[PDB]
Amino acid sequence: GNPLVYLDVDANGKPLGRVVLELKADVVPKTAENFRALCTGEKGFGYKGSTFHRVIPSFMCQAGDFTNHNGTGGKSIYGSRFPDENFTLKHVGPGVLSMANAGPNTNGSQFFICTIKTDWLDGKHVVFGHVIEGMDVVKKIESFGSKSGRTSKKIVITDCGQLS
Repeated sequence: GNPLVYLDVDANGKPLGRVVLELKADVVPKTAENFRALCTGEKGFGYKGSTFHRVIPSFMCQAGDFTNHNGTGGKSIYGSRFPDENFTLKHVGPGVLSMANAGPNTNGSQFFICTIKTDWLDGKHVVFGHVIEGMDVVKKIESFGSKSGRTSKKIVITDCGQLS
């Protein structure tokens, strides 16, 4: 079946707990595969040690820039950027996992977890999974965001990987 992956998250160096994500490889295999491998780190790079650098309450929590840690960087397992696979899955509500981008066909490694329905992102961002467990952790992360996206605590993915 679809991969289950995890992110263990600290805030200011103390654990918040674990976010478990189902990756919809059946709908978006290339996008799911990229995220999966970045969680295990099997290509020699990935999310371990990186941050949630942009968090906006009542919107989303963004992470995945493991090269620049500021929203400008990241890379995929395929190369620096890869195409929008499809827009089949929609931003239906809290828990949606979707690719951040800088316009059409600029997926790299940055991703966001929604804390609300973000319907205006349908057809613009590739949705590729959702939160199975740990929405409480996501709400904690969300609570350390701001209007500008600037975080008030240092939010770090200390560990990540694949469960199944």
